[PDB]
Parts: sequence; structure tokens; C-alpha cells
Amino acid sequence: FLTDRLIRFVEEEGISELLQSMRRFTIEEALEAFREKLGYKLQDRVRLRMAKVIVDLLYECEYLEKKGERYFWIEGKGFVDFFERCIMYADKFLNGNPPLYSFDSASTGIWEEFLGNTEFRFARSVLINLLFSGRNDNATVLALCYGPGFDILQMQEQYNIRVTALDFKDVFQSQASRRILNPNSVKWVQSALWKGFGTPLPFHDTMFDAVFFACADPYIPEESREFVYKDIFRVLKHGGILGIVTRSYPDTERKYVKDPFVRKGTLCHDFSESVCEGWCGFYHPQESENLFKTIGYHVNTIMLNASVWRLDKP
Ligand SMILES: Nc1ncnc2c1ncn2[C@@H]1O[C@H](CSCC[C@H](N)C(=O)O)[C@@H](O)[C@H]1O
Repeated sequence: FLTDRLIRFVEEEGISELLQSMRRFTIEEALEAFREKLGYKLQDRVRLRMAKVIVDLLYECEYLEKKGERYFWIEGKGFVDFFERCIMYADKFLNGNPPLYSFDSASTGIWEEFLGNTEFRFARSVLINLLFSGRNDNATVLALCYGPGFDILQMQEQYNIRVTALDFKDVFQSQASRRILNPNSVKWVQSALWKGFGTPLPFHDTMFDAVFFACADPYIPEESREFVYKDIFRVLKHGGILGIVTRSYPDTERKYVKDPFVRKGTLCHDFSESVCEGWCGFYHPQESENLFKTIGYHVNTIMLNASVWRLDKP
């Protein structure tokens, strides 16, 4: 299991030994001790975040209790995977080595194997039915940040839609074309027309019946996330729909992410994919719902522990 693997990492790197010897710590004190005692170079946001995720996971797994903002180590009384490869590298990354993977040509096979997994296929299929079930055929849909094209493939498997495909790099386009059911029917937009998150989408206002946005939310920088979703709102027709597949950072309130296995799994996913170039991490679900509402979306559906979102433009 992935959680057991990350716990084994925590123990083998001496993180658990350090924290139990400290006995009590705030997140700030723990991060200072990771720097001073383990020698981690927490020199950027993504590495500082990984260290925070480790503490959050130890708390979720009941190694720690919390009073106010202070954690306490709980003393016990007497008597092959993409994720595996990420965790195998995490010690090197935390010591300041470059990201393990990126969205460049050399890494395309890695992403193809990872994003083809059954859990992603399930989440995409649910969202596709949420967006298109019961609709008139041949909706105009933007497949945004489509990568290897599993999203386009599943959309064409399930429904007759007119896909416009856009990514911020063109490194996957040939692989996606050789995967989907109807490559001639797709409007492939050249990646030179869109620098990516933070730049306006190269489409006019109110053009699309739907925007499909799967597994790309955690690559949006915090500084740009409001704009990215406002700009998507701009290109949707009134009555159009934005579908998101992501994960939600486990919420203390347990309002959105309830399944204990999923709460642990999301933390381990976030820690692991932090070794990939550009990872920003999963966002808090209450803040996401608040953001979508202020932009002007109606929150039609939140499902799968707040991993699948249907957002309608009124
Ligand atoms: N800074 C950035 N701006 C726009 N897209 C970005 C980006 N960083 C990553 N991405 C894109 O986000 C995607 C992450 S992988 C998800 C691919 C596909 N949607 C699927 O469901 O499997 C990739 O297409 C990647 O090119």
C-alpha cells in the first residue's frame, strides 16, 4: 500500500525518530528541525509543502495528537508504481536534486503508464456522464490540458462530441492522436497559442458547451488559480459546464473528504507527485467551492470525496 510505503520512508529517513525525540512541535518547528537535523534543503514552496504533508499524514495516521497548533508524539504503552518511483526519489529531491519527471518529450511514456490507471479511468467516466448524459449530441467541448489523451478517448468512447484539444506543450499530441477513437474529428489547437496557466485561453467568450479539466488542477500555481477558473468561465456558454477531476486536500472538518483511506491516500499522492516539475498540490475543498461560487459557477455536483466536480455557468 502507498500509505505503508510513505510511512516506511518516514521511518527510514529518520523523520519519525526526530519527531519522537522532539516530543512536541508546531509545523514551523518541525520544518526548522528537518532543515537543521536532517539536512533537507526546504528552499522552495513545493519542498516546504512536502514536509508539511508528512506531518499531516503522521497526524492522520494517529502517530500525533494536536492541541491548538502544537503536535505531540503519542507514546505507546507497554505490551514498479509511479508513486513508488516518486517515493524512491523523494530523499534526493528533498536534498535539493531536480524534479524526477516533467512534461517534456522524454517523460511521455511515464505519464502514459500512470494516467492510464483504473482509478483515473473511473473518475473520468463518472464526470463524462455528469457532463453529457441526456444532452443533445455533438456538444462543443474543450479538452483542456489533455496530456496523453485518456480524457479525449473516454469522451469519444461514451458520447458523440466535437472536441477542441489544447495543452500547454505539444509533447503528447502524437501519442494522444494514436489513442483516441476519432483523431480526424478533433480540432487540435497548437500549443504555441497558449503558454499555459495564467495566460488567457486563445478562444473567444462564450464558445464552449463544456470544458473538460481532469488531473490538471494540482499543476495550477496558487497565484493563478482564481484567474484560471475565471478565464474558463469566460469561454463557457451560458448553460455550459466545467468538469473537474482532481483531489481535495483532506479537510479537518471532514465535510468533503470523509473516507479515511482516501484521506491518507490523497496526502501520499500529494507528497509523491511533488517530485514532478510544476507540482502545486491539492487545494482545500471548502476554499475551492468558495472560489467557484464567487467566480459565478453553480456547484451542481461534488462527488468521490470531492475529487469530481460539475460546475455550471448560469
Ligand atoms: N503550467 C501549466 N499550464 C497548462 N497546462 C499545464 C501546466 N502544467 C501542466 N499542465 C498540463 O496538465 C496536464 C497534467 S496530466 C492530466 C492529462 C489528462 N487531462 C488526463 O486526464 O489524463 C498535462 O496535460 C500538462 O501538460
